[PDB]
Amino acid sequence: DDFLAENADIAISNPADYKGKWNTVFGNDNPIHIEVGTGKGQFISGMAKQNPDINYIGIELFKSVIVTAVQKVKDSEAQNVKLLNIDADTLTDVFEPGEVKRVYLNFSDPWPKKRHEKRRLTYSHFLKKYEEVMGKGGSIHFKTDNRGLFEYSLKSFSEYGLLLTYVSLDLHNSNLEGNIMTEYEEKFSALGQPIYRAEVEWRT
Amino acid sequence: WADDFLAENADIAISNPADYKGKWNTVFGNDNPIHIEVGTGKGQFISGMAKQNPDINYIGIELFKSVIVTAVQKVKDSEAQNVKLLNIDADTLTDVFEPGEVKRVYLNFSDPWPKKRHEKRRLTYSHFLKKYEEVMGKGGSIHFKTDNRGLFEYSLKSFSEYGLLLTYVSLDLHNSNLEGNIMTEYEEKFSALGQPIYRAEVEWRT
Ligand SMILES: C[S@@+](CC[C@H](N)C(=O)[O-])C[C@H]1O[C@@H](n2cnc3c(N)ncnc32)[C@H](O)[C@@H]1O
Ligand SMILES: C[S@@+](CC[C@H](N)C(=O)[O-])C[C@H]1O[C@@H](n2cnc3c(N)ncnc32)[C@H](O)[C@@H]1O
Repeated sequence: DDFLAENADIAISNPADYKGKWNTVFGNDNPIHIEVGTGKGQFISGMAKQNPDINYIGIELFKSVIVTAVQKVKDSEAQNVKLLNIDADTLTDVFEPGEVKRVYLNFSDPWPKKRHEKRRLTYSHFLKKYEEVMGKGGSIHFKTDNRGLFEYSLKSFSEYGLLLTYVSLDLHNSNLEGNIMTEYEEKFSALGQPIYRAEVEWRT
Repeated sequence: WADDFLAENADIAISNPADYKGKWNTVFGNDNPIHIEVGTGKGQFISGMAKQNPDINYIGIELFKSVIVTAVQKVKDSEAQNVKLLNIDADTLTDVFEPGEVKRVYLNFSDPWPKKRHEKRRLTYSHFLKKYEEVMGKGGSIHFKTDNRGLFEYSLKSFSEYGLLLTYVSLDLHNSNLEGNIMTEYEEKFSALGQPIYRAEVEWRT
């Protein structure tokens, strides 16, 4: 509610208004990379610090957790990060085709039961939404430790016709140049459970 | 001594497979689907599958005659009549089968050839994928198990690049509910290691 209003510079209260004008909000034409399901915001803050020449937008359905995320963006003074308290279905209300250059998905809600397939952020509907905002010059960068979700996601990507250009089935034992760990990633890393990673892009 | 053993057991190990191209149903005495395995090895998998699925006809191919001898003996030891073995490489598959004659291709713990210059020796590289298409047409599938993370990672990208559809994927087969999974010789060793077994099913887009 009212700590968001106070930090309305980082947390945009009316994101529909900047559809086709996100460059003005950032004051440059640096590529815009979004994250769907930011959570506490460790990943978006690290990536912001690491890549000053990319503009980051985090979207999170819960205000309770997006609050922790604005604090992390306020704490590291990264000026290249904004946060939206919106649902993934409103993405098309907020972005014109080609305005987004890349979509990050990090440890998304698995919804493992068949009947809840359409809640999964890798389901074809959400894939179409990412296409609408990237056109076909986009990519999706996905990591999770959930075996069921990754295996579902691989099938989903394949079914939609996306091209798999990167896949790790044990990310921590793969050569990552500057992979920023998410909150979830740091917990599961200790476990020895493998972290799954895919890059998919639209076929030219 | 391998050549002579194969000669005495020519009923199971077909010495001239090109001669049966388009007529494999006559060799089996039925129109049951023919599933093939490229890289049979010692033949545990194909013997188990034969015995489990008497309504499927199985053909194993193995380049090494050293190991295909062990495979003949396992096929002889289990009196499965729905299995033949060919001592041929994967390139020769088109000389042996007409399009659609093969319904399914099994790949089991194939040589990983990890270095970039050896990509073309990998049984999931686009050239071999083209060969499987030639013998299955576009109503086939490829059933693939391996313990090698590098090879599975590469294979997923290869399948995707060729335009195949991924319809099943397990990243931990032994902790997945698989009904009638037949372990290969290599698979049984790795099952006891906590090492995960990777499985994909991939089919042609229609
Ligand atoms: C399990 S948490 C992972 C958080 C963070 N990415 C990490 O890896 O540490 C997944 C997040 O996705 C968010 N989420 C799920 N569906 C969403 C949607 N449609 N729109 C926005 N956020 C969503 C959830 O609220 C939750 O915060
Ligand atoms: C890892 S070894 C044995 C694996 C065995 N199938 C298993 O899973 O237990 C794979 C086998 O495939 C054979 N092979 C390799 N390329 C082949 C080809 N083009 N045609 C037939 N067999 C081949 C190798 O010689 C080797 O015996």
